[PDB]
Amino acid sequence: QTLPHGHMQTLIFLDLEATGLPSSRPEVTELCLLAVHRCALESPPPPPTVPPPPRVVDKLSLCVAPGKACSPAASEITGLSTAVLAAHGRQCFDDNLANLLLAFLRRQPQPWCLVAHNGDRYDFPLLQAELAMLGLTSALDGAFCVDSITALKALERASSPRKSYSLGSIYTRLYGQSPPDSHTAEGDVLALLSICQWRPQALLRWVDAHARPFGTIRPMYGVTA
Amino acid sequence: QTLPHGHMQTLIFLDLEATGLPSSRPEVTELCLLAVHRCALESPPPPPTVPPPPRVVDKLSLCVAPGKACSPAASEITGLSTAVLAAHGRQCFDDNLANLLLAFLRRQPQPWCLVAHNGDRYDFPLLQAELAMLGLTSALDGAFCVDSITALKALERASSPRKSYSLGSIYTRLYGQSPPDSHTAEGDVLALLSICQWRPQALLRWVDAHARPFGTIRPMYGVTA
Repeated sequence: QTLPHGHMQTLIFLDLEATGLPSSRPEVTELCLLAVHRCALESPPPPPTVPPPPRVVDKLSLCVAPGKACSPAASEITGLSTAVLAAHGRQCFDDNLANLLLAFLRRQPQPWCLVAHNGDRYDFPLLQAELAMLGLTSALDGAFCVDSITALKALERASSPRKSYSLGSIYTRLYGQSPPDSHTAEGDVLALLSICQWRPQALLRWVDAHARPFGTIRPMYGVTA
Repeated sequence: QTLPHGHMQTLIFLDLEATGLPSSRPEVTELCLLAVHRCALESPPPPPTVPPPPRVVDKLSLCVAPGKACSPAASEITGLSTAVLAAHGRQCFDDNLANLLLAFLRRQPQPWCLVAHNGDRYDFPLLQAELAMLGLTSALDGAFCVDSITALKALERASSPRKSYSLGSIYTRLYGQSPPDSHTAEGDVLALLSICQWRPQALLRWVDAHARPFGTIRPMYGVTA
């Protein structure tokens, strides 16, 4: 099927930062969602330069207090530590946060498609795990999702030694400069948006064909329901 | 009283963009909230350069479909028009949006203080008016608010022909460069944050003394309750 779930109407670019690797039972420290209606990517289009983001976007960036320490590597990479987060009064991943995320999604036309780089192995199962610990094991079931590593592999294969498909590797290969020297969830989402604007119509075709119901993502840890 | 309502814990920088001037019964087209815990401004500190934003911030930026046309001047300034907003599937100012705003505020330690440039004459009464049309005439009553025009007038008077206190005028006077060439609610909030970081401890003293309960803001139009 070219449209198993119809055309995705809104792409919600997502990044989660957390306390450590999956084997550590990590907890979210920061999240960013950037919602872009598909029409911002419905465009007919020398080495390219970074495109500007669409004018009409919705953005949500939040810091979150985990119930455990960040690993030294995580704090090095993200600039967040549990003491830093506590000094700023950050709250845990709770029911109010889940309601905020859903209310943000409800501002967007459906179908919704979350887009995250390495989402299938990290961001999506982690988000499912945090919701599972709250017993909100179906809260995001209305959403679809795709992993942009898989997408960009497909787009680059159709477009043309093995390449890396890390976010930074793709961005620098496409645009000849490194993504803005930022270490935030928002920075990662903005860089992902830029890579998704490289071949935007081809991206939308791939997304429509591969969109996966979020309820089929198994949680990284915690209960399934 | 130096602390009529205690120390404000979180400053939520706010900008609203809308369809026209107050005399036109305007409706919101875009909003941005940027929440910064006060500790990011509790710092002892040649011509200065623009300071970087704090690492730990929460951000929400949303576009909104008004129930009427934008004025030509408004669309010129903001890049938004009702057709553009409709093409991106934007939703009106509704109950879900009000709930989203409140859930965002509930991520922040209280007391909350909204900070908006010209807020007393524009952003605060307009936000009250939109909530009033939904019958949510006390939804934000827990918040306090201050107008940064009044604040910066006070700070510059203590620090040193008449000056303009428009956002751009203050920013260029303090930092010797114009605020990033952006025409978005988020851009205005980021520029306001930068000006509030000029004399941050003095700003916090002024804010604590002048914080005003949001429920005392009369709506620009609509019912009072």
